[PDB]
Amino acid sequence: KQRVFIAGHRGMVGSAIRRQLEQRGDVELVLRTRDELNLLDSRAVHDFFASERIDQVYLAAAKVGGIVANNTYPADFIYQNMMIESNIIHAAHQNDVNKLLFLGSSCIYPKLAKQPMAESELLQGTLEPTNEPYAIAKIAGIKLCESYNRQYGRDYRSVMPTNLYGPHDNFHPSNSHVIPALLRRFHEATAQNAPDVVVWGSGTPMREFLHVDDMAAASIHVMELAHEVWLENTQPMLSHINVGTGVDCTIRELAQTIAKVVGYKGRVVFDASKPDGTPRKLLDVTRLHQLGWYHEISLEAGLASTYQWFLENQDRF
Amino acid sequence: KQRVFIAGHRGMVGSAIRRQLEQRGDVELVLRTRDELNLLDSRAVHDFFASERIDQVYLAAAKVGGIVANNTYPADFIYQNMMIESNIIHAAHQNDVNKLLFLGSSCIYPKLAKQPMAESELLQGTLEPTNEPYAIAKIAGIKLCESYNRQYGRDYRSVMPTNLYGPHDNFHPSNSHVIPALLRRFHEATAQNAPDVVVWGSGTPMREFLHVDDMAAASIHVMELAHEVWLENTQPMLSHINVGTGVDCTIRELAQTIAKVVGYKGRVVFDASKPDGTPRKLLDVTRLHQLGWYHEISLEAGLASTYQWFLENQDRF
Repeated sequence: KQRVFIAGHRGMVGSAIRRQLEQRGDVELVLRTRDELNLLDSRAVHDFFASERIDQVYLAAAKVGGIVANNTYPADFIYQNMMIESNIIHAAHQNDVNKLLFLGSSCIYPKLAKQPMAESELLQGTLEPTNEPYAIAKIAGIKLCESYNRQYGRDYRSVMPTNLYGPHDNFHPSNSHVIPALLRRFHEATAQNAPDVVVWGSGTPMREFLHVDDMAAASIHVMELAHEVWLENTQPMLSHINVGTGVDCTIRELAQTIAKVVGYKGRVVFDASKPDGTPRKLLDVTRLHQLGWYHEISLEAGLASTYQWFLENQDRF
Repeated sequence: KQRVFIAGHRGMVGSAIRRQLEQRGDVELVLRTRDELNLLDSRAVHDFFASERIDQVYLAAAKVGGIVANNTYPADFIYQNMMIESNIIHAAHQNDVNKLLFLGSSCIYPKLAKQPMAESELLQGTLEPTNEPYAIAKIAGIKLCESYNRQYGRDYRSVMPTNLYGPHDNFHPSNSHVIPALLRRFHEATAQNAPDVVVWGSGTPMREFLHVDDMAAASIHVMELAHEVWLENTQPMLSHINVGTGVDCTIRELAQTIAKVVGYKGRVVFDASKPDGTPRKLLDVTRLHQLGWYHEISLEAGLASTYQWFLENQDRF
């Protein structure tokens, strides 16, 4: 019986992975809360790996946030993510944990990358200023994995998800991510019977979204693949795997779909006097598809279930 | 009286900085050996900064090595450099040390960068595979500095040196750096009266070299510049300063000059059946020159004094 440690099991991705592994008896979960185990503490992390008998590690713990948070606390974002990555990855190796899955982010890609973005786009150009500190920490996480694989013959894999959404997301008013921000605004506009909802921009830019449960499924899939199969579809120094739908849709289509899901009858208005971001941004998921994994949750379906979750948990935001 | 901590004062660059600061009484040096203070230990480093009263920090400690070492121990190179950087930079901030100088490397630049390489070439393309792990750690070091400067209003500066040489370099046979490797080979070839010395390649590629004492001088200069002057010549997210001569010379000229300095009378032969590296590689030192610093040690002069040092210390290699 495989003993699995999911670091950061209370976060959005961590909890999604936990939900799916809990639904099988060939796995026994070892979980620690931030209060029980301080991930920034090297000694604490090493002590934990020495005391427990871990077979696999899902490194889902991270200091994440929106546009405001990343620009307001840059030092906390780079430092904490670097320490969490280093502590877990090194302690794991020191205690013979051969399997590990590192969950990265989509922010690691160059601001002006070629679309769709293949894995080889990594480090090909300058990063988005807003995400620079966080992105550098994530890239260092991937390179730590590759370096331990090369030097010690470890099996430390990594996956880079596109924009995620789903239950346990940050629905607070402070969150800048488009899906939870719009679900919240359309909900209140519907409740207050507001004539319209104005969204900044033209609505033309294209984005890719993946439900967190599909993310968890792909993660576990990649983690459980045969080592020879994984090696065959990656390179030692270009080992990460993009996880997404490969399907893009305009912000206009997204907003309009959220309005429908929530039952909003007012008007959705795009203020084109405000600037748009990059025109298009999506991942090339060829590598993932060749590994035999395809997403199941469609946008409309994922937004409907996510909204349902928000309804039963709104007294938390 | 300024209390200065030079991390890694026994290394090549650390010791060069120490030699120059020791020659002035307006500075009091706080030094710890690797045995006295384990830089990889967070608690130890924080305890040190809490107990001592540091005003400035020269972060010259690093896990460095040649071509063989970087490809053989990639995990040790990325992990150790990341921990040393994170520990010192964070402990410094936690204990109110407002001034810090981070010594990077030239390896951080893209393999196919535009020549000469300006600071803005950082993160513009893929890294040299051999140096990838070490380079990622160094870049993370620069971004930590920038992030603490942005978030906490710190004054954490950084300098990226070109190829260095001088006393306390690694003259062991295992070292791949061209200057110490060639000084050693020409010395023995001269002693053994060998008819010739064969060097791989055509001798046409161009490289830049800086004596470690000039490096130390530039470092202290940049560290001591007025904050307003430094801010005026850098950007918050592009804050590093290239340190070098801006002068390049062929490997052929370098080899030929070393032969002369050592008194070798045989023939220097370049085997063109072996591949060369990139044709040219040197730093754009415009930013440094505008800050009013210019190197003093010329190549011939620097090699002669470095050889002299090697002679008086050969019973160590």
